[PDB]
Amino acid sequence: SIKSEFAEGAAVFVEGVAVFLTMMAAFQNGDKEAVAQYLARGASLYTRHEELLNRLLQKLRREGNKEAVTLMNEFTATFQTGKSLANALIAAFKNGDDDSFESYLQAIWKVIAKMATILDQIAKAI
Repeated sequence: SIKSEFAEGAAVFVEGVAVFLTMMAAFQNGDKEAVAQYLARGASLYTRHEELLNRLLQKLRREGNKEAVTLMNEFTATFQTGKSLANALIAAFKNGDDDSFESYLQAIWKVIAKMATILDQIAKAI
């Protein structure tokens, strides 16, 4: 259903945020191996999340839920362009570039806060 698939996608989001937080703390501790592992885990969450968001967006469009479709457009535009920041974070990791890595952590955290706010709004529109 729209409600159950929304909730499952929210759960993947929550997992993504949990991995992100552990990757930030691993960075602060200098733990190259843990960062590498969490980067890899975050990327497999992208594939699953994208499948869930696309199907839900289809389903909302087809029900004609204008408010929810508008909000999901905001969420999915943010998700898709956010991939560029994630790729830049990976690039910085391969470059052993701590300054850039830290700065893209900050940027991705802001994207996550914006996504969390939109998700709260979508919950109330379905």
